[PDB]
Parts: sequence; structure tokens; C-alpha cells
Amino acid sequence: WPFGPSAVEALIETIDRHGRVSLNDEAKMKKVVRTWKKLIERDDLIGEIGKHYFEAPGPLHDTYDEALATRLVTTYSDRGVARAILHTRPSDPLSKKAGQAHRLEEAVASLWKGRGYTSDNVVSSIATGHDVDFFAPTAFTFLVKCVESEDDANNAIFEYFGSNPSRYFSAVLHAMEKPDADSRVLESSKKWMFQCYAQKQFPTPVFERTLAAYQYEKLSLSQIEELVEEYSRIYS
Repeated sequence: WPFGPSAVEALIETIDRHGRVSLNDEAKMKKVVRTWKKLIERDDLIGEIGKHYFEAPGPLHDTYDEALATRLVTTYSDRGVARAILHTRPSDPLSKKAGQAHRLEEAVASLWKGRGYTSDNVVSSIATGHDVDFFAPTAFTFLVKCVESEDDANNAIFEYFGSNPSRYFSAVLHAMEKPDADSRVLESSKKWMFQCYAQKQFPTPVFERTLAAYQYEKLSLSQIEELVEEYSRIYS
């Protein structure tokens, strides 16, 4: 504390030093020989140093994140933790807190995947009660960490919406109106729905009829016409 290190502590500080200044072949070859000599010269080092790295392999390790998530999910429910993840996400990209937050949310995503959750379980956990909230950046980001892509995220929202293109579009647009919207990602979700219909080869007239038939606040006559026009001009 104010005093000398144990043999174990001292050797650990050496190995760390060597791994932090990183570097250089000729230096490596000599330093590793020296370290080896120290490890073998007595019989009470290998076990303890091994255990030390086992419990903490390096400065980027996240060894116990799953246990933490298990504790938290168990204590505060899937909905509790979804809410906390969505709400405490720092808005500042340079936030000192973003790392911690990414660890927590990534730990929850992994835990859920490993328990066998579906896309639907994830969206359901995220659900606030307002469709538009799915496309809010803080929510959409988490969702993407859970289902691994924008394609799967959009698709999961669509399916959670009973696969209703009108509900989906309404949500995307309303979202676009929102104050901190990420218009590029929203543009991408919109494009995604259109592309779903194109891929399945819908004629524009059938697209229009589909939008109408599926009628959560609905789409305006002008909205339906605008969507149909886009479909017609862009996605054949």
C-alpha cells in the first residue's frame, strides 16, 4: 500500500508493463526469456499469476458482464432494463459514460440471445406503448444490437405491427417529425418497407390498394398518395 510489492505483484506489474508499451521484436525476445526465468525460479508464482489474469485478462475484458446482466434482469425485469438502457443513453457522442452504457446494453442483448429470445421478445421488452418510439434513435440502436442489422430491426418492428405496412409507414413518418430524429435511418426504414413490396413484385395499383386496405393513428389521404407516388417513381 505504501510498501513493497509481493513477488507475485511485482511480476504482474512487469508483465503488464511489457504488454502496455506493446512494441518490439528484439525487446520481446529478451523480455519473455527474463519473465520465464522469474516464473520458474520459484514454485509459488504460476498459480497466483494465472488466477490473476484468468479473473482479469486485460484492460478491455468484460468477463463478468453476463453475471451482472443476470442479476439486473432478475431484479428489475426485462422491461426495467430495457427502459434504463433506452433512457440513460448519453446523447453526447463523446460522453465519458457511453462505454459503461454500451457494456450494460450489450450484456443484456447477449444474455437474451443466449436464453433463446426472439425478435418479438426484444421489441416487446422495448415497447413503450407508442409506435413512434420504436424508431427513436435510443431505441432503434439497442434493437439493432439485439437483432444484428437494420434489415432485421425494421422487419421486427413490421412484424410486431402485425405486418401492417400502413401502421409501419405512419410510425416512420411521425418519427421523422420528432425533434431529434435521425432522418437517414428513418429514410432507410421507409426505403426498407418500399423495397419489401418491390421485391415481392407488387404493381403500384396493388400497392395503393394494400395501403388503403390495412386501414395507432392512420395515414392521411395525401400521405397515401405520396407513398404511392414514391413507390411508382422509384421502386417501379
